[PDB]
Amino acid sequence: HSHGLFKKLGIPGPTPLPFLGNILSYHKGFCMFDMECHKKYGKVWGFYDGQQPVLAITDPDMIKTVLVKECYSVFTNRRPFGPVGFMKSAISIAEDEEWKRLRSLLSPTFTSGKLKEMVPIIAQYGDVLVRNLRREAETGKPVTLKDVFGAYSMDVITSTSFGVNIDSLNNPQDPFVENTKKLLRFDFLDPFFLSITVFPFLIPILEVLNICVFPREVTNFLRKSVKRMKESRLEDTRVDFLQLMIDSQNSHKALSDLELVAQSIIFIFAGYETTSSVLSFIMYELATHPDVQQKLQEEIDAVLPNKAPPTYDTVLQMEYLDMVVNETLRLFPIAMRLERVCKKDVEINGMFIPKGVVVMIPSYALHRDPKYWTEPEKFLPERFSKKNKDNIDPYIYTPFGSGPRNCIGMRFALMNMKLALIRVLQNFSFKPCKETQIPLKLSLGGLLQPEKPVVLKVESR
Ligand code: HEM
Ligand SMILES: O=C(Cc1ccccc1Cl)Nc1cc(C(F)(F)F)ccc1-n1ccnc1
Repeated sequence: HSHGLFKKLGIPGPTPLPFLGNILSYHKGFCMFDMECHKKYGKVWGFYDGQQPVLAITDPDMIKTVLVKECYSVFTNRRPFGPVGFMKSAISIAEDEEWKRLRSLLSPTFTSGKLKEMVPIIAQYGDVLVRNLRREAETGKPVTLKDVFGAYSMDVITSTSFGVNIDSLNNPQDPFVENTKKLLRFDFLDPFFLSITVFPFLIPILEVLNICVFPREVTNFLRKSVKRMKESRLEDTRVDFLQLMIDSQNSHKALSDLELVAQSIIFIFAGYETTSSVLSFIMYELATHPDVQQKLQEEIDAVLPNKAPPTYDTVLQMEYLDMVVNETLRLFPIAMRLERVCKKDVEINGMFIPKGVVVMIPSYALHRDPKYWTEPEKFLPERFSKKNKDNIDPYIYTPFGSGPRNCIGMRFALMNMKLALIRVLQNFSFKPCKETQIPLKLSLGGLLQPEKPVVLKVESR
């Protein structure tokens, strides 16, 4: 019924099929589909996810208008993605006045001052990582980076969100470690999410059946655990994401007990695989380019002599490490996309955007577009050198998004990732094993993950 919207506005795009739109074009994934449409349609094109029209914009000025300028007025919320249950109070899922209240009451939790107080806690499990890394290195066999980084990210999440101190690699039995290990990213091209994308009318049916997109067993366990910790913390009468929220609940509007639980889980969901996935991507690019690995290891030793422990100020000093992280995020933006919902009829940069249309920014396509990048398929971390760090457009390179709805944990994630990278590199060096796919291929699903898990030879330095 709504498949003729983009034709009447003179907007190019793939011709849609009845009842499906262009979901069949997802056979290569969102990343490949967006890049092909960028080459075959220019700067602005459109497509349909079932009956939902999606407009893709690549003009940096338009991206600025959608994400920053007209964010509060028009482009405020993301598209609904399925039955959420009580998790509708999550900040990433909240909409309109609920989101603005929640972000205002949660912004101080991610301050630079509070982050400097969280560095020592994250540093403790960096030493835990190298201990398990040494045993894996002494074996003489290749090591999958997803598991060692997942154990590290899980350890950081448990100690930052709560007061739980666990070695996940050697103790995969605590209830925190078990349930949280199932908090993986959403494959939006799997049979379930594909079915709800074509059948959005089934989302309310799933909600009334108490069928939540998140595992119900994990959510109920975590909610009860917070209730146990909230009472136990009172009996003990701190640097915790929970404690910072508790210190805000007692002193816009207030924050509810169920809201605090919902935001606590979303932090785990936002950090478990995302941190580990980027860490695996970073180490793979260092192994195949040892010149970058050598210079980064030399820079780490210069700022931190004699294998010194990292500090908040020292992490921000290391420049080449920031270049490695940024360039890897350019090649692999694990979000792959940025989406906003147009809540009203509006014209942006001389273009009419009707209400209800989802506006999408192809982060992966822009990050590998030749117009803004030279040899985009190569791992050249020098693109972000201080002299060359200004030529890049901040709205073509959006790994953490932009505007008031960007990643609220960008500073925490960058510090957590960099703290791990300093410790592992100054003690270990990584070489490509035989099982490593030198031309590593990306998965064809809804996740920006490699086709095969990255395996790399590891040795003591
Ligand atoms: C490597 C790790 C991470 C990456 C690459 C990443 C990237 C992103 C991206 C691309 C967005 C979308 C922003 C946009 O729509 O404009 C986002 C949103 C968000 N992220 Fe992250 N993120 C990471 C980790 C985290 C962590 C660990 C937390 C929590 C402690 C977090 C909290 C959030 C929140 C709350 C939002 C939604 C903000 C809003 O709705 O106002 N992120 N992130
Ligand atoms: O916004 C993203 C985009 C993204 C970012 C990185 C990797 C993959 C992806 Cl797809 N994901 C996300 C979604 C939700 C929810 F509840 F709406 F489903 C909650 C939290 C996050 N999140 C992840 C990282 N930081 C925040």
